[PDB]
Formats: sequence, C-alpha cells, structure tokens
Amino acid sequence: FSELLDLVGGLGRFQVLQTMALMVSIMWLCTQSMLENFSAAVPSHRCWAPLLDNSTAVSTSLSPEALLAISIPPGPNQRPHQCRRFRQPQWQLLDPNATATSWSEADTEPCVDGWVYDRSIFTSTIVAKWNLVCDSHALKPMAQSIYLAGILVGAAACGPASDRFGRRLVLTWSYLQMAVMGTAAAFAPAFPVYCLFRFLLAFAVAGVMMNTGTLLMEWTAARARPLVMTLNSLGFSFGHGLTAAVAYGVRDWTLLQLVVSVPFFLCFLYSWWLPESARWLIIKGKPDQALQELRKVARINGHKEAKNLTIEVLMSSVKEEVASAKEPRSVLDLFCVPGLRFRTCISTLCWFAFGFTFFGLALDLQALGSNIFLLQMFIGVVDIPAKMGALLLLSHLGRRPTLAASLLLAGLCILANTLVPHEMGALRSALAVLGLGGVGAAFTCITIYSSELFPTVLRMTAVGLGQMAARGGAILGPLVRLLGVHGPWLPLLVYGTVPVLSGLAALLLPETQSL
Ligand SMILES: *[C@@H]1O[C@H](CO)[C@@H](O)[C@H](O)[C@H]1NC(C)=O
Ligand SMILES: O=C(O)c1cnccn1
Repeated sequence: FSELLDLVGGLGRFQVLQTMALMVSIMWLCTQSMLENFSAAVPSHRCWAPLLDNSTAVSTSLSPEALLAISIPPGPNQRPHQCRRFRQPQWQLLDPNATATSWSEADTEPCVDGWVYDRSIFTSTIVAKWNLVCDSHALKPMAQSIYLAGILVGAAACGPASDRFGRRLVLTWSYLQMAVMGTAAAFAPAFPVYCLFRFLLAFAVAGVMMNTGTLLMEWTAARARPLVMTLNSLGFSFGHGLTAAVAYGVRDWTLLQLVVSVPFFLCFLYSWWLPESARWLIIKGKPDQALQELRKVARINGHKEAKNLTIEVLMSSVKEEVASAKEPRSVLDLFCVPGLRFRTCISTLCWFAFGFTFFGLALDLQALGSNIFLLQMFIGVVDIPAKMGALLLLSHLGRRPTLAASLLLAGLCILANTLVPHEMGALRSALAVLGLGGVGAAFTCITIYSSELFPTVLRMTAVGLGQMAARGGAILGPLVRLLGVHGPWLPLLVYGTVPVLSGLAALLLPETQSL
C-alpha cells in the first residue's frame, strides 16, 4: 500500500492534524476510565444520630468531640465506628474513669437512620448518594468490574463491526455513544441504572480505542509508524494528568461525569471530516470512493500531482492487500502447532498481568497515600519517562530482558508496599507510583514482543488473544479488592505476586532481536 501514501504524502499536514485530533480524544477517553477514583471516592462516614444531627432538638453544653464519643462506639481504626451506633447515649463513657467493659455489643445497633458523610474533600460521590458502604460496600468494585466487562464485550463486538462497516463509521458512532451514555450516567436515578449506563459507555470506549489505533496504522507510511503508535500510547499518560486537573476543580460527581462526557459531542462532530481507510475501501471493492479519500488527503497535504491517480492504478497497486482475504485462521492454530503452545501461554500470561495489576491498583489510589490528586497526576508523570526508557532499553538490551526486568520491577515495588508501614505515607505513595510505572513499561514491551514471537500469518491472532486476555484480566482486577477484609496486605500481595510470577515466566521466552 505504502507507495500510494508516498505519492499522497506519508507523514504530512494531514497526518499531523489527525494524530493531534486522535490524541486529544484518547486523553478524554482515559479520564472516563480513571474517573471513579473521584466520582466514587469514599468519604469518611458514621451513622446519623440524635444528639449529633437532630438540629431541631434542645440545646446542650457539650463539645462536638464529647457528643461523638457519647454516641458512636469506637472501631478498628481506633476511630469512630463506620457502621454502628449506641442504642442509647452512653453518658457514662464521658468520665475519665471509664473502661472498655462499660458497654457491650448489645448496647449497639446498625445505622437505622442512615449515614452522615464528610463533605470537606468532595461535595458528592456515588458512594454518598446510594450508601455503598458497610453491608453494601462490595457494590463499588462491582460497578468498576461492570464497566471493565463492558470494555471486554465491546472489544469482542467491535471486530466484526469494524470489518463490516468500516473504521470511521464505528469510530463516529462510538464517539456519539460515549457522549450520550456518559451524559446519561451523570444523571442516573438509581444505582442499577448507573451500572447499566456505565456498561454501555464502556462498550463504546472499546470501539474508540481499537479504531483510533487501526485508523492511524492504515494512513501512516511505514517509516513513521512506530512514532505514531508511541504518541498514541502517550495519550493515556497525558490522560492521567488531565484527570487530576479536572477532578481537582469539579468536586461534584454529576458535574464531573458530565464535564468529561461533553467533549465527545465535539469528537463526534469532527470525526465526520476524517476520511475512511483507503485500504479497507479497496479491499471491500469500492475503489472510486478510495480514490476520493486519497485525493482528499493529497489536497490537504498540498501535493500537486493528484491527477496521477486512477482507479486502475489503485486496483493495480493495492492487489497485494486485496489478496489477504485468501487465508483465514483461528485461535486454535496457536495451540495446535507443537512449538507455539509454550509461546502462546507465556505471552498471554504477560498480557493478563498488565491488566489485572493496572486496573487492580489504579482504581483505589485512596488506599495508597495521603493525596489522591497528586497520586493520579504522578501515575502519568512517571508513565512518560517509563515508556520512553522502555523503548530505549527495548532497543539496546533486547525484548526478553526488558520485559522481564519491567515486570519484576513492578512486582517487587508492589510487594515492598506491603512491608512499608502505614506511617510512611510518602514512601508508600512513591513505591506504588513506581510499580504502576513499571506496569506501563511492561505494556510497552509486551505489545512489541508479541508482534515478533509468532509466524507472520498468526501474528494478528496472537496479539488479538493477548489483548482480549488483558481485557479479561482487568475484570478480575477490582474483584480481588474484596479480599481486603482480611487486611490491606492481602490484595496488595496478590497484585504484587501476579507480575512477579509472569515476569519470571517471561524469562523463558526466546529473544527476537536480530543480530
Ligand atoms: C428531633 O428533635 C425533635 C425536637 O422537638 C423531636 O420532636 C424529634 O422526635 C427528634 N427526632 C429524632 C429522630 O431525634
Ligand atoms: O498504556 C496504557 O496506560 C493503557 C493502554 N491501553 C489500555 C490501558 N492502559
């Protein structure tokens, strides 16, 4: 194909504008995923209780601390309990002579009158709106899992649709569905409905990701292609910083979700001015429409020689693309061939670890340190040099040691974060930030390495299985957080162990650098 791009302009004004336009959309798309660090933050809470919260009652001389100690019992954090209150005010507990056996469990009851939440950091969150606390606490990671399952189902449905209807049509309607479903999720009347709309938003997020990447690859001349995928990968890195920047200003979840959704109406509107993939159009037997797209890009780039193209030249020079329809293949072909079984297993395990680890950790920053705005910023700011350093080492050291060292770095940081005591919040923050940086570098490595481990007709299928395994692992990410009832060390032990085991597995892969 590339000779037509050479004649039309292989990296010109059009590709520059298109790359910028698609990067910006990927930034906002990243915010949609990272949002529920802030949209679903857990403010500290207690039961509603008469002496504290009944402002219509008769006045009293006692200070707030005394009233609180008189009304809500102590809990595991050496602080007021978040799910229980005294059945009647424990005036006896005010005296300095008091002891812990002055009351018993029979003196307590659950939050019959509901909960009171701290409004100092966030004005509202879904947790505060629908009381996703105490016996309902599991519903938050469930909501996150339903979103990520939406991405899996959407990626599965995108393939057939992308090949049947085209790259740009599916991209356009995905932008529209993101705008509409995000706006609808902002105004959901009940929690099940919020889950439904987040699922339907995720279904479209998958389409935007896949077709953004594909539509760049089908319009970029090969000499510039690695750079374009690098910039595409940096879009997510800038998205983390943008999430922190937006969420620091908009402290109200409905307004925050709406604010990050509205941009996709503009993305929808400008996706009509992009061209459809010329490869796809010729492959599907529509060469006159392909000629229109090619002459349009030539007009934007300013090449005078647009007269040199004809549908005969297109059909002659793109026949080697058209011929690709001859040979279908299946995922079983990866496991039937005696040697490729081992490569497939280990490669797929690496793809899983990035998904399981990244979306396990990056969606509960509130557990990693004292300030979640700076944490969300830094898992972008560190992501940038991690990705660039990964490319450098991946060029000079080879694929195998770079992937292995990256995953082991991630795993050992996350595991060390179990041992560092809760007093040292800054060091805990730093270790978790470095862990997520290593996970990003590992994503960079495995994307490239999986494109080299396999014979060229199975290459696409191997990467496809890998990406669907990453998406499938992301679903299990948040669910593993439910193990926290046994202590916060256990979820972190799992999130740390998976990348160590897969890193040591990657050491068994064969090196693919030419020498
Ligand atoms: C709140 O205080 C008013 C004072 O008149 C009282 O009538 C009402 O029953 C109280 N309600 C609760 C739940 O304490
Ligand atoms: O590079 C990243 O951070 C990334 C890429 N695709 C999906 C999720 N995350």
